[PDB]
Amino acid sequence: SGFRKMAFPSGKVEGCMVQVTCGTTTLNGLWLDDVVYCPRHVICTSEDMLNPNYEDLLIRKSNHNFLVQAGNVQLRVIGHSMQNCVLKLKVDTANPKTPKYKFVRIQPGQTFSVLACYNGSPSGVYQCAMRPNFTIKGSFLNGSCGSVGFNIDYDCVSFCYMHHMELPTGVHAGTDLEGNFYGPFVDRQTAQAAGTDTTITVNVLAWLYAAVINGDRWFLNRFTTTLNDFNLVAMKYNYEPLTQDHVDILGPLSAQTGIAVLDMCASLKELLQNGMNGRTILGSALLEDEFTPFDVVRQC
Amino acid sequence: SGFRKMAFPSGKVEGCMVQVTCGTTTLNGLWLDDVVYCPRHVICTSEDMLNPNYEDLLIRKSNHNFLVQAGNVQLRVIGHSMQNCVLKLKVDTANPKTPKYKFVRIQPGQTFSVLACYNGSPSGVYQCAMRPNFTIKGSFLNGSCGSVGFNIDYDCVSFCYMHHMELPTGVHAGTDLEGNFYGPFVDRQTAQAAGTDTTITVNVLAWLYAAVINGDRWFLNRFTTTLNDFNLVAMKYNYEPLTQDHVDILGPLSAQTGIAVLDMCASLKELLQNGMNGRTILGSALLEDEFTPFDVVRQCSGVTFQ
Ligand SMILES: Cc1ccsc1CNC(=O)c1ccccc1
Ligand SMILES: [Cl-]
Ligand code: NA
Ligand code: NA
Repeated sequence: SGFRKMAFPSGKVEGCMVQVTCGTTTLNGLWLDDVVYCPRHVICTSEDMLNPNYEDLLIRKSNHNFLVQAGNVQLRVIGHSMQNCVLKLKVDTANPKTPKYKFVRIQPGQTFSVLACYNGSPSGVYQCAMRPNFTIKGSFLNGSCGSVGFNIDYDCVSFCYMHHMELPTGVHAGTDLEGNFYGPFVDRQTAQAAGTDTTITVNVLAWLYAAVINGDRWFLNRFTTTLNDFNLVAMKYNYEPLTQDHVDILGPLSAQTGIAVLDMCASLKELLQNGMNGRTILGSALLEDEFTPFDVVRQC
Repeated sequence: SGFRKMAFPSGKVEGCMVQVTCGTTTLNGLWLDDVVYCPRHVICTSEDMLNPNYEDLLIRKSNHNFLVQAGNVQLRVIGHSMQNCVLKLKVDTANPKTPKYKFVRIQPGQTFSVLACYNGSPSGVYQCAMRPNFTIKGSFLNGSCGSVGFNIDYDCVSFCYMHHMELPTGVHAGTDLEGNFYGPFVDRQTAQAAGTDTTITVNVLAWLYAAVINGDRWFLNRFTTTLNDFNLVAMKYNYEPLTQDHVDILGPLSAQTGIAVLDMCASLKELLQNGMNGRTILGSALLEDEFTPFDVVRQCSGVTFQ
């Protein structure tokens, strides 16, 4: 029993984490086989930050302009190339600690673990979700760029996020490991702003199912709802629309608890209307939206 | 920017987790140098659990009754003995992945990372506080016994917790690595209950400082208080007493943010007496007490563990 925001064990990623220096800029890189992946903005200078021409900046660089340090070891850069917003540094050693891995681009609402890193060394691990506005609500200081987000299915690491930058509201933006940004963002210091964020409805429902599985029913009610009436109410509270896909996805949890998905939706409508009235659900006084249906089944 | 519940990187401990089987029971062990540590209740049947005599249960066992798997490699057990409530299985091979480590016993209020494991395989990592009532609010399913808790300071892993059981209210109980239970619990199937818990005051204050560092300032006010005065309020609200040692430990954050501990105590006093008035702090509608002052400083400064 119990229900906690759990991250994946970080060790398979820790063994991949290196330091990449270009000029006066140092940040983290991800070393898999003989390639080190890092944000291309490591080659930016102070005057380049608003409208850098990365192709022009990159063509001016030689392999020895990139220092890559793995623990106490310098790796030799023998090649370089850019893919979208990530730089790929060929090195002369395959990482002996390379796990089984893949690169996966995720959809808003998906969760993943973040290994926060500074100077190529891991600081801490925590759990995040891709917000509907394609930002994440991270914990990142200066020097954290190149830190990555991942899940681990069986023994295979699915890398899904690389950290690039912090927006003015203090949330974070970044790319998949093919260097494509999540959301409309660009690796330039020109004014950018996250869109208004919304609550991940399918995840809240998942987490309500988790509370039932761990023995709490106080918030249920005798009502149901049509899917359309639920969405009409929920969007007035800035919740994301719930789709038939999401309903389908909640099937297993509905069967395990015996509570129909649209019955749970009616419980959620009431909670939005009433609040908690001094009660809590799984230790929280707010509705939690950073647990997916998949997370709930794996943890419970 | 940002503030998250954050565990230590778990790789150094993942390399120490093994599978331990005795009879029909499988659970986790911790393999350090040439010893595998695990809960002594691994040797009990369900009937034994009602009133175990562990030394007597142990003498029937031979080394070859303890099946130990490290990955998909069997470890050879060449000796067994108990220390308090942990069983120590001496093996013929030192763990080549043994990190620099110590066994430490933590005090209530202190935090640590739990590496939840099943069948010797790490499955998740999360942050816990040792509660004032000596339980932890963990997330454990059947098979998780022998999972461990730890801190890292420099490159030394300080092991502080081994998971043993779940109490009827769904909270969890275990020992330090020398087999001594946290709290008034015993490893037997009998009536046991968590005592009434309290809130870790020094930790809530630390979290308020974290909020301020992150620009969350609405709860600050012009007032200050005294320790005796604030501690009467704390008692009234089932909060642990605040000592001068706590005040001194918060010193750094008081100088960094310009808010004295008794100044922030006056913020907390008002929060307890009036609530939050529909607002939140660092995304929470509850006062969070599972971050220590060290946790806040370390996360708001980027300390690392290569
Ligand atoms: C997010 C982003 C986009 C283009 S650059 C960048 C982050 N990098 C810097 O802001 C910087 C670079 C060089 C010297 C000082 C600061
Ligand atoms: Cl996805
Ligand atoms: Na490293
Ligand atoms: Na004040």
